[PDB]
Amino acid sequence: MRVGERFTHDFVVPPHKTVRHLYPESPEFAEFPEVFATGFMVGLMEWACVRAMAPYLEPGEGSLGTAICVTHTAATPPGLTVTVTAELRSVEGRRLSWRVSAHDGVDEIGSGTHERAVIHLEKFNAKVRQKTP
Amino acid sequence: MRVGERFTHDFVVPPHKTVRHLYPESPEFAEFPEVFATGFMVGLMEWACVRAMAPYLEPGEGSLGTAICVTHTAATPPGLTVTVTAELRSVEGRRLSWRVSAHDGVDEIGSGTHERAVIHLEKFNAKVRQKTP
Repeated sequence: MRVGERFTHDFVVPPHKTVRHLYPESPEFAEFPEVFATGFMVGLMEWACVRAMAPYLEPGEGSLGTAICVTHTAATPPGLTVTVTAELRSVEGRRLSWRVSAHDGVDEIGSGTHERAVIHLEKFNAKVRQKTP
Repeated sequence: MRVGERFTHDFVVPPHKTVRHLYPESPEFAEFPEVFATGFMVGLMEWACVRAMAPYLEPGEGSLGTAICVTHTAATPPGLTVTVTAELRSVEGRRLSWRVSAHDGVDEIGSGTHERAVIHLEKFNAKVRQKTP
């Protein structure tokens, strides 16, 4: 995988990606503005990086997000398209670091870096299984 | 409120907070390990700071997250209890910074900082509706 290689992702924001929907179990969130949730924007940014890396993975390799550091600087009601751009900034063998940005066609909405680590799935899923109650 | 003040809350991770559930619509996520999603960890930390903040707002006032900078270094299967601590780091006018921290009773799972901005709800909402299609 090459440093400086870019992927963009477009996603039209539906009603069910707002703050209320990340945690429908939260009375505290239930009267928030109907805007695209930070945790969902995080998910969309991760997803772009998962897609860009996919065809570089060996069978039975997967990957996990190990860090997210971004601003969220404008709000987006449902119906606008959020475009996420991922650019790969470094690879360490196992460890990739992406610069991610997103806009919603109207404003720049957020900026930063996401990081992930390539894993061996079977033996990752063994180790998680050993802390599963 | 006071700088240094900590608020804590716990959350038994249910089966529906894993990666595949953050974006049910994503075929690329659909077969990921069954572990707690970063975007749901982000949300749960925001929720800690919303709760802490809530006694100090006037009516019609809210907050929105404007930055998150966190690592996620251990994976959490459903069943475990995720304890999240938010400690107030600063207040500058309508802006607050939190130190946020999470462990699942077994591992420390993530930490870092989170910034929020206090907003006037009626005003924000009316501006938001104006970029709505």
